[PDB]
Amino acid sequence: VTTINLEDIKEICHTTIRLGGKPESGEAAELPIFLGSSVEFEDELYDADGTQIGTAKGTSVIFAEADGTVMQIVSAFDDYTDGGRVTWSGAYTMFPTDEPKSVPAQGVSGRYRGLSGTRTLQLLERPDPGTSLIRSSLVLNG
Amino acid sequence: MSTVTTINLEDIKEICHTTIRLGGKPESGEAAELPIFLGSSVEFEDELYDADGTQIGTAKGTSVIFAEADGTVMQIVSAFDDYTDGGRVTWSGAYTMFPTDEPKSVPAQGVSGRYRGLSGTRTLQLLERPDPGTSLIRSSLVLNG
Ligand SMILES: CC[C@@H]1C[C@@]2(C)C=C(C)[C@@H](C)C[C@]23NC(=O)C(=C3O)C(=O)[C@@]2(C)[C@@H]3CCC[C@H](O)[C@H]3C=C[C@H]2C[C@H]1O
Ligand SMILES: CC[C@@H]1C[C@@]2(C)C=C(C)[C@@H](C)C[C@]23NC(=O)C(=C3O)C(=O)[C@@]2(C)[C@@H]3CCC[C@H](O)[C@H]3C=C[C@H]2C[C@H]1O
Repeated sequence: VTTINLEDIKEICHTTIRLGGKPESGEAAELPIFLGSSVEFEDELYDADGTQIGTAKGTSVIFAEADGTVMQIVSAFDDYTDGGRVTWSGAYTMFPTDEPKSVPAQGVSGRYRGLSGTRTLQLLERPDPGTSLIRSSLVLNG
Repeated sequence: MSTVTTINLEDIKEICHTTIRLGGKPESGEAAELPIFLGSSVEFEDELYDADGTQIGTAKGTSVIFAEADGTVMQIVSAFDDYTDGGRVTWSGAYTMFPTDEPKSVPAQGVSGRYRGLSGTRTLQLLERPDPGTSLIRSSLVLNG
């Protein structure tokens, strides 16, 4: 029963933010629709030694669930240097913002294929609007 | 051996129950102190039938409306299927919202049962909105690996 367990990953996250809002022209303007704030992000993954273990790409949008709690929905994947890809996606409470956040993950290729689990992220520093610093962990089981 | 295994479910009749929220400006709490917008979202729970009429599973997920840099209105979905044979398939991704009647497709991953280790595409096409709470959808799931 194999367990992949990447801990204390250092994630440089390059963030392209759009606040969205009420659509003002196009097909969306004629509909009861609001454009959520979104972030397109492009990450580099490093182990403790400072070696690049992979990359990441995904997108996250803000919304609120049935009770009014502010949430975010993410869809993303990691391409790791040794071969495989791991997808991760789900919703998580937005606040507090320095809290560790987790969503289910699924290994799809390489040595991760057929394994599922959880990808975790936690904001450490936000030097500027285009860069976020995160410590991550990945736990996969099968 | 070096043999590809595939799953191909076509012409699924998917009855989808939608709980829709408008979104907009957050007017209370920590979120109201920031220039963020809550997207219009839908939380759905589906029943899946094959063409013969026998149920083959359920689905549950969330989708939120946003836009990309050029202003193309998009949705991002995160869902999973649970099938009657026991296995589980997650699917998630972004897709252009318009036209709303064209088939939309996002990546899918089999995670358990006969689907484990296979990845591909989950496709959904809206056929009717018989009431504000119900979608009738034609869907398909393709996985290989
Ligand atoms: C809820 C945790 C989140 C941290 C994390 C680390 C959590 C994730 C799951 C990863 C995808 C990476 C993320 N990194 C991020 O920069 C990020 C993230 O989604 C964001 O959304 C930011 C930039 C928003 C963009 C939308 C508009 C806001 O002005 C902005 C206000 C702070 C953060 C939110 C931050 O508090
Ligand atoms: C992209 C088109 C979409 C087709 C599909 C079939 C595509 C999907 C990937 C599935 C999740 C199933 C969905 N079915 C759905 O009812 C659904 C879906 O996202 C929706 O978003 C609805 C309810 C929105 C809710 C958010 C606010 C909008 O005012 C509303 C206006 C009609 C539909 C849009 C529908 O036309």
